[PDB]
Amino acid sequence: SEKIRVDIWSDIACPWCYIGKRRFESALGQFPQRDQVEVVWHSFELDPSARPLNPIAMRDGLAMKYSISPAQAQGSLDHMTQTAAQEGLEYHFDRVKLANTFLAHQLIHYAAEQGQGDAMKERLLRAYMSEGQNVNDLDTLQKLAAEVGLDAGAARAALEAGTYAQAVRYDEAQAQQLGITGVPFFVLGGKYGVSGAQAPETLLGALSQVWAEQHPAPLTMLGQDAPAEGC
Repeated sequence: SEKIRVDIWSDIACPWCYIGKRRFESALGQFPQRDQVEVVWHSFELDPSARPLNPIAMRDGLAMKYSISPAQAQGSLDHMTQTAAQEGLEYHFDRVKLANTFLAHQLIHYAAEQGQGDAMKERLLRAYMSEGQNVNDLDTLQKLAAEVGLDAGAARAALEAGTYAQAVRYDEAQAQQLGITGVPFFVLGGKYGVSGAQAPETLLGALSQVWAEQHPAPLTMLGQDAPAEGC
């Protein structure tokens, strides 16, 4: 259709996803046919059974998850912080609120129907990673929606009603069916997979490949046209 679809699975709570988003955006900016690219965000939860708000420090949450020392958990946080800084991202992990992200993914689904999925995903990533906001908190979500330019009242109502809950679950089931067990995860043209926060060069190469495959060089035609059948 001369369009390239890029489906990206991601969690708001995953620091590699925000890094991955920037790296993809860098690829996209270098891609000549970038206007033909359609980006769709899909919901993914690192921990769908996470309590509404877990009060512990992100470092301790990480140390528990990966069974490591606090010093090593910190080293890991520091690595992600340094890496993010290279993408123009200023993380503040010391302020992170370890919230269940189900309602936040629902908001992105709401936003997407208004054509603002990416701006909503972006806002929520910054709120979580940099601004110490609780993305499980309805007032907070309502505020973030407003800042994205959405109908704040209607967004809140959609959230309170659970309108997009089942769509989020379907996104997550679709990831499982695809063998997607980690994020960020990129799907291009519904055909190619790219796992993790890959370099811009890798993602640019993927876009180019798919574009090239969907635009073979014209054939040189030989002879007359003989009996054939079309649609």
